[PDB]
Amino acid sequence: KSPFSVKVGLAQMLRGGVIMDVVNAEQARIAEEAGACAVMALERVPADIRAQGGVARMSDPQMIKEIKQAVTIPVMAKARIGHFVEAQILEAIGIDYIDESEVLTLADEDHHINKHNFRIPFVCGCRNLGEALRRIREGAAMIRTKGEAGTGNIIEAVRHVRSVNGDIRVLRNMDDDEVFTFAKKLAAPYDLVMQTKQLGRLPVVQFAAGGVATPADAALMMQLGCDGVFVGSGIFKSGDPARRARAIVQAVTHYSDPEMLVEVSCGLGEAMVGIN
Amino acid sequence: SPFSVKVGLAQMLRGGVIMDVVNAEQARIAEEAGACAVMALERVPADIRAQGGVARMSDPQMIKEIKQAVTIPVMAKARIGHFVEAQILEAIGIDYIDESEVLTLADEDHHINKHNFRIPFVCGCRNLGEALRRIREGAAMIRTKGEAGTGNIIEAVRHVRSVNGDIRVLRNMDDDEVFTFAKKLAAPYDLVMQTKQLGRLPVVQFAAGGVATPADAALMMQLGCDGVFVGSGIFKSGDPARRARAIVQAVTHYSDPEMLVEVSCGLGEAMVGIN
Amino acid sequence: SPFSVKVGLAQMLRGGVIMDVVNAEQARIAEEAGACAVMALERVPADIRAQGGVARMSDPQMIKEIKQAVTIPVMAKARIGHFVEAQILEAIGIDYIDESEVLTLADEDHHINKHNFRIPFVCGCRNLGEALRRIREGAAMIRTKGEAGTGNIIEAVRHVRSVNGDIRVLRNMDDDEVFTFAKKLAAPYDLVMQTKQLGRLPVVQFAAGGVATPADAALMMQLGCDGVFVGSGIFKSGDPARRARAIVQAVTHYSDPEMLVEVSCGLGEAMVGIN
Amino acid sequence: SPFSVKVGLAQMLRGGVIMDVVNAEQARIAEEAGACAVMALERVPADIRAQGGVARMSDPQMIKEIKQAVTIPVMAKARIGHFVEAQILEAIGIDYIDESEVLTLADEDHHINKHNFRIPFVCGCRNLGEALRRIREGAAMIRTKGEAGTGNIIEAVRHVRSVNGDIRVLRNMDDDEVFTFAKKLAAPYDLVMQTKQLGRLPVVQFAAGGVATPADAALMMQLGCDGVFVGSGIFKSGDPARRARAIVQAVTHYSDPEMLVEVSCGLGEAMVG
Amino acid sequence: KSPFSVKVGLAQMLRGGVIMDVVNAEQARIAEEAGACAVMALERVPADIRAQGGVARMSDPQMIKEIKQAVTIPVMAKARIGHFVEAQILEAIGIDYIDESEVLTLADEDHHINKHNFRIPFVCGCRNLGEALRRIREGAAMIRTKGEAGTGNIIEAVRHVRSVNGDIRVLRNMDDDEVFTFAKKLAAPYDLVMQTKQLGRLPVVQFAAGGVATPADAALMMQLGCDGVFVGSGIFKSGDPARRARAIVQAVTHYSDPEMLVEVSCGLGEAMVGIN
Repeated sequence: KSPFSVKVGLAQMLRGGVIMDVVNAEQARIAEEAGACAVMALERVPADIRAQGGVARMSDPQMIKEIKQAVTIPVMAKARIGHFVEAQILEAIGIDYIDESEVLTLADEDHHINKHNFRIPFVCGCRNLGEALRRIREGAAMIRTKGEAGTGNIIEAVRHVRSVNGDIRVLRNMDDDEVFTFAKKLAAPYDLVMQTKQLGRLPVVQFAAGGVATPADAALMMQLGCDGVFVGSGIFKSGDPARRARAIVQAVTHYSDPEMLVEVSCGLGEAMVGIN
Repeated sequence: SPFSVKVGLAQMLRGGVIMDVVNAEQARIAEEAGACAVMALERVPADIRAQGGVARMSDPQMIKEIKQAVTIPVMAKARIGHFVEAQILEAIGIDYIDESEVLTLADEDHHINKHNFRIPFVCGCRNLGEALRRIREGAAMIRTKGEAGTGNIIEAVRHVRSVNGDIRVLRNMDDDEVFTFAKKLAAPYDLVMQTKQLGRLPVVQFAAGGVATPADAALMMQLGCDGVFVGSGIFKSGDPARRARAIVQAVTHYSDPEMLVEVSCGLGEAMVGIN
Repeated sequence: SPFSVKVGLAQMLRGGVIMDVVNAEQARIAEEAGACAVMALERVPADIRAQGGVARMSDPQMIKEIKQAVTIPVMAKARIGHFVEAQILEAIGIDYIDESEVLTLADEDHHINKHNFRIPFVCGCRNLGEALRRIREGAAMIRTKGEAGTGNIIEAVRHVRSVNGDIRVLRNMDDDEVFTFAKKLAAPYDLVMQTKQLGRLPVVQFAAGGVATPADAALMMQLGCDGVFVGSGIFKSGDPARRARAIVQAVTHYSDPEMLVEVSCGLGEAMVGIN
Repeated sequence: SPFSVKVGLAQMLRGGVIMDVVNAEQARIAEEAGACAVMALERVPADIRAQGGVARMSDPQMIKEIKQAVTIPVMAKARIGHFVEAQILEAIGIDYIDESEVLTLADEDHHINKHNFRIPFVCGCRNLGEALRRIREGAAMIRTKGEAGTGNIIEAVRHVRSVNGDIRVLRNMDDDEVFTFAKKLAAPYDLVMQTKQLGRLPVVQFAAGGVATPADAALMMQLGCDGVFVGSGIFKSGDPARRARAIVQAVTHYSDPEMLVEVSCGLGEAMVG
Repeated sequence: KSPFSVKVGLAQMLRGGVIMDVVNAEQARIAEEAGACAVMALERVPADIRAQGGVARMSDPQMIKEIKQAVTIPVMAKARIGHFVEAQILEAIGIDYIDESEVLTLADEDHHINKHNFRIPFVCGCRNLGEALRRIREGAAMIRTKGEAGTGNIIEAVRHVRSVNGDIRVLRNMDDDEVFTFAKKLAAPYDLVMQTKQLGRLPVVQFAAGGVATPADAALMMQLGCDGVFVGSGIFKSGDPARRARAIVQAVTHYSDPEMLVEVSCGLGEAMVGIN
C-alpha cells in the first residue's frame, strides 16, 4: 500500500529476466527480440566508458526516447550518482526505471540521490549488504551488484553476490540481541537489517551485474541466488550479439538445465575480450 | 506503545537530580534534599575508580533496603551487556536500570536488548550516534557518560555539547544529506529523522559524570540537559546533605545567579577528584 | 559603505549564467542566449588546462572588443595576487574582476586587496572559510572553484554542499560556539556572525567549475546557488549557441523537469572533459 | 554597557600589581603594600600545581570575605568555559573575572562568551592570536599565561615577547598582507587591524606566570607590559609583606636600578619554584 | 668615500630602470632604443638555458665586446656563481656590472665570488633578506630577486620581493635586543642587519628579476617596492620584442599610472609561453 512498496512491486516484475544495455533502437529491438525483460538506454556501454575515459553522464533524452519508442518492454536509463536533476529529467521522459549508476562519472562524492523524492523506481549498485540496505533506505526499489562493469570478468560480481547473500544468511540464525551491533558494523539502518532477517532475503529484487559475458556467467549468477542479470557490454561487444543475447536470456530462464546451457553456449562465437 | 510508555516514565524526572546512594541513610538524605530519584549501588564511581576490582550489579538485598527507605523512584546499575543482572533488577521491582559503563563491562560487543524488559533503562553516551544506538536498543533515557567519579565536568561538557551540537546540525540539514549523516553517526536513520523532527533527543537527556558543585549542575542545565546525575560529588564531599540540597536547588533554579550564589556560599569542600 | 554598493550591484546577476567568451562573436552568442554577463578571456579553462604555460590577464584589446560587442556586464580574470593586472582591468572599464585560480597563481601567499578598487570582484572558494576570507579582502561576489575545465561537476557539488552545509550549521549553532567555529574556519568572526544572522552568504554565491549540461546547471540552482558560471562547457561542446540557450533556460527553470527535458533534448555532444 | 566601558575600566589597573590572596589578612597585606587589585582564590597556582585535584571557582563566602576586607578591586577565577561559575562570581559583586587556565579546564573547545556579562574579564594568552581571540570573546584585559606557580619567568618572557613582537611586526606590515596574517594568527581580521592601527593591544596587557622577584616584575614592565600579576611569588616566599611592597615598588619604578637594588636588598628567600 | 660606497652609488644610477638580456648587437640596440637602463650581454637567455640544458658559462668576451660597442647604456654580463676568474675576465673586458648569476651553471657549491676583490660592481640574486645581506657582505653592490628565471612566471619573484621587503619591515619596529637573534636566524651579518634597520630598506639597490613577462608584471614589482626590473626572456621570447620592451620600460617608469599600463598593454602581442 505504501508508495515504496508499489515501486518494489514494479521491479519484481523483472524477476527471471535479463536487462540489456543498448545504445540505439536497433540494439533495443535485438534485445527485446532476444527476450530481454528490459533495456538500459545509454549512449556508451561500460566497456566503452572504461576504455574511452571522459566524463560519462546521463544520455541525451532524445536517444532515450528513440529507444523507448522502439520497444514495448520497460526502459531504464542511468543517472550519475548524486545527480538528482539528471534523475528528474529521466523521470520526466517517462521511462520506467532509473539506474543511479557508478558506471557514469560520480557527481556527488558524499551523497546519493534521495530516491524517495521520485515516482519512478530506482536501481542502485552494491558491493555488500550494508551498501545495499543504505541504497534501499534512500529509496532504491531494486539492487544490483556493482561487479566490475565493462571488464567481462565476473570475479567481482561473484564477490558481491556472495557478500550480500552471505550476510543475509548470517542474519537468519543470528541472536536478535546481536543484530544492533551487526547493523552498526554494516553501517546499515537497523530496521532494514531486521526486515532482511525476517524475509531471509533482500527486501527488494536483487540482480547480478558487472562482467557477465557468457551464458555460463549468467546462469552462475542465477544459481548463486540472483533474481536476474544485467548485461551491459558482454552482448554487443561480442562477435554475435543477437545470438549471445538470446543465449544469455535462455541461460537465465533455464539456469538449472545444463543441457540447455550447453546448447546455447555451443558455437556461440567470440565473447567480449574484456580485461583481467 | 510500550516504548513510549517507558519514555513517558523517564520524562517525569525532568528538572531533577538523581543521586547515587550506598545505603538507606544516604537514600533518605537524597530524598529529603529533593532528589527526583536515587541510584542504589554498593560503591559510587569515585570509589570504583580508586579501588579497582570487578564492579557488578549490587546485592538485591541492599537495593531492596534502599527502595524500602524512600518513596522517590529507585534506579540501579547493571553491567553493560549483562542482561541477567537486568532481569534480576527488574524482578526486584526497581524503577529504572542504568546499563552503566561505571560497572565492569560484561559484553565488549553488545549492549542489553532493552526492548526485552518492561522496566525503563538509562544508557550513557558521548555523542549523538551513541545515544541513538542505545535508544534503538530500547533505552528510554540517555545520560552523558562524562568521566565518572573524577569530579571533573570537562568530559560531560564535551558530551553534552557533542550531542546538542549534532542535534542542532540536524535541524537545518538538507534532507538528502541525512542518509550520509546517519551513516557517519552509525545511527539508525529513522531515529536520526525523529531527532531532526523533534529538534531534540527523542528521550529525556541527563547530564552525568563529574558534576561536583551547584555551578556544575546549573551549567549542565543551561547547556540544555533535562536533569543531572550526581554519583560521587555529594557523599564524597565535606557536607553531603547541604551539597545535595544545593545541587537540587541549582538544577531547579539554574537560571537564577542569586540563588546559585546563595546555595554555593559556605558549602564546604567539594570532592577532591582527579584531573 | 562602498563595499555594500558593490555587493548590492552584483544582486542583478541572480538567476543568471555567466559565460566565458574568447572573442566578440562568442560574446554575442552568449548575450543572445540570455547570459547575464560574459567573462572575457583569451583561453577557456579546458584549454588552459590542456595547453599549460603561464595563463595571465588577457590583452586589454580583446577585452575591449568583447565589451564593445555586448550590452550585458563584462568580467575578466586577474591572476590571484596580481593587483596590477586588476588595476589594468579596472582602467579598461569592465564591470567585474574575477581573481581567478584558473590563471597562473601570481602570489602564493596573498590575494588582491580588493577593497582598494572601485570595480567589484568575484573570487572562488571551496568552503565557507575561504569564501569569507575572500569577502573580507573585498570580494563582492563568490563562486565555487569546482574543477575548472574538466566538465565534471563533482568538485563544484562538493564546494556548494560544503559552503551551504556550514552556513546551515552556523545558522543554528550555539552563539557561544561561534568563536571557535570562526577559528576553525580561519574566517573573520564578524563575517561569520553576519553569515549566521543572514542565513546565507553575505554576497551573491554562484556555482562554477565543470558545469557542462543543463542538468548540471539546474542541479547547482537546486542546491541553492544564485547562478552559474560556464567556462568551457558551452564553446567546447558540439552546439555552443544551442547549449548556451539550454543552460540559461535550465537556470531560469531549474525546478521544472519538463523544461529541463525540453532544453536537454537533442542538445548535441557535451564537452568531453576529464575524469 | 558597551565593551569599551569595560576596556576603559581595566585601564585603571595600568602600572599596578595584582596579587593572589587566599584570605582577608593576605588581602589587607596586598592592599597595604600598594597592590592595584587582589585575586581572591582558595589556593595559589603553586599549590594547585603541587596538590593536583580539580581546581574550581572558589567558595563565594571566602571571596566575599576578601572583598569586604579591601577597597581595591577584587578579581576571582572561573574555569575556562565555566560560564555558570562566572555568573556566580558576577552575582557576588566582584570587579573582574579571570577565566583562568590555572583552574581545571571545564570546556576543552570553548571559552566563556564574556560579552554576556556586565563585569570585565581577564584572559590569558601565549601569543597575539590567542589574545585577540580572547578579546573578541569579550575579554577586557589580557595577561600572559607564563607557567603559573613555577616562579620561573621564562615562559612569561616568551609570551610577552611573542605578543609584543607580533604587534610590532603588524604595525609596519603591508596592509595587503594583513589578511593572511590574521588567518595565520587564527584571529579576527577586524581586531587585527584595530591592533595594527592602535600600535598596541586594544586592551590592558599584564604579565603573569612565574613573576617571583622585583627584578622579574621590573623586567616585564621594561618589556612593555601594563602591569604584573603575582600569584605565588609573594606569599610562598620568606617575607610576603616585604616582597609585596618590593614588587609594587619595582613595577612603579621599573626603570630605576637604584630603587630595584634597594627593594631587592635583603629581601629574604624567594619561592623555590 | 669607501670603494664599496662608490660601487653602491654606481648601481643607484639604474633606479627606475629596466635591464634587458640581449644575445647580440641588434637586440642590444632594440633594448637601448626601447629605453632600457642597461643591457645584460649573454649568449643564451634563461628560457633557452632552461630548455636546452648543458653547462651555461660566461659568454665569449668577443660577443660581450660587440654588444658593448653597440650601445651607450651600461653593459652587464654574467659569471657563474663562485667563478671568480670568469669575473676577472669580465672586468678586464671593461663592462660595467657583473651578475654572479644562478642562471648559469653553479661553479662552486659552497662559496660565492669574493666581490670585494674587484673594482667593477656586482649584482647578486637572493630569495630572502639573509641571502641578500650575505651577498652584500661578500661585496655585491646590487641585489635582485632570483625569481624563477626563464619561466615567464612571476610567482617566485613575488615571493622573493615580499620576503625581503617583509623582513626589512619587520626590522623597523623590532626590539634592538632581539636583532642579534634575528641576524642569527637570517644567517646574516649583524652589522648589515642593523644597517638595513637604520635605513628602512636594503643597503643597496634592489631589483626584481625572474619571470617578468608583461608590463603588468613589471609595474607590479615596482609597486611592491623594487628599484627596477630585469627582463631576460620575456622580451625577445615574445611575439613583438621591441614593442614589449618599450611597454615594459614605460610600465616601470609609470608604474602607478593605470591608464598608461592599459595603453602599453593594449594589443601587445603574444607574451612568452613560459612554464607553470
